[PDB]
Amino acid sequence: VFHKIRNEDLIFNESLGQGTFTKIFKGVRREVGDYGQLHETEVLLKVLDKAHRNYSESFFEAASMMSKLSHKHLVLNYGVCVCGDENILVQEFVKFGSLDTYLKKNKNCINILWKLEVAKQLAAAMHFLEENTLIHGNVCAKNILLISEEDRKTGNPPFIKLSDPGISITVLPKDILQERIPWVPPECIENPKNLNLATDKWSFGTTLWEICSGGDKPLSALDSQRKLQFYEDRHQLPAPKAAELANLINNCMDYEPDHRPSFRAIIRDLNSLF
Ligand SMILES: O=c1cc(-c2ccccc2)nc2c(-c3ccccc3)c(C(F)(F)F)[nH]n12
Repeated sequence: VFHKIRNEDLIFNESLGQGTFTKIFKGVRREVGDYGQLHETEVLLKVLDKAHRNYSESFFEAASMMSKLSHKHLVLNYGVCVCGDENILVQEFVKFGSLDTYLKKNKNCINILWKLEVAKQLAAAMHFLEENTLIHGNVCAKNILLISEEDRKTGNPPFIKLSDPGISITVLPKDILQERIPWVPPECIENPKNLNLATDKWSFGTTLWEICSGGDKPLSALDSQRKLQFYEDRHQLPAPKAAELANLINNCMDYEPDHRPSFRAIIRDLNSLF
């Protein structure tokens, strides 16, 4: 059950973007924190569109299922806004935002060791989810947020967290799922009820391709009909020019779901590139 946050204690500021049927804002939460000290806390606010109240249950279930587990690489959910008739999730504000846009912005200052560390963190999170038999269902670089940049002064790697999947592919319109090829796997285009832990191993491979491609979007040049043809003809993504993770990517994007490797195996591969 979500903690209730008063709207009096939440200020909505700038729009950061949109998700599927949602708008996203930075804001400030006034809260009593540790030792009773009043704090002004940055928050990430996710507002379900008023025209899409039909999806409210899935919208909230997405955050609720992640919030029932605790992990260093999973975004913290703060609760929900007691916000009139609106449907609003309140979550941790991650300083440097989405990995996909960060990759693009800093394609100069990002080398393969940086990409490898982020891939290892993502695999660590998915391993945790796998052990908990918890399906995410929307792993993508947009949904990976950068807490802290590489700090050469201190040697510390970048650190990331994974945000919740949003409204599930099991209820979204077919055309949205097709637009999400190649993150949505072939068997889920066949039938979205095929959502499985193996879904996430496929989507991990797509996200790794995004990590290795400087924030390019795979298959962006293909319209939905052509994206379906990509799966019909059983193609694979092209090797990223930074090709060190090409094999791992194709191994995860296996058209047979049962053959996709465990995240234990995936972490082993990542750690053996050394
Ligand atoms: O915490 C944050 C922090 C920021 C953010 C955005 C811009 C600059 C610095 C941080 N940006 C997001 C997003 C986001 C926003 C627009 C499009 C996709 C993602 C998410 C979300 F949870 F929604 F994944 N959290 N987040």
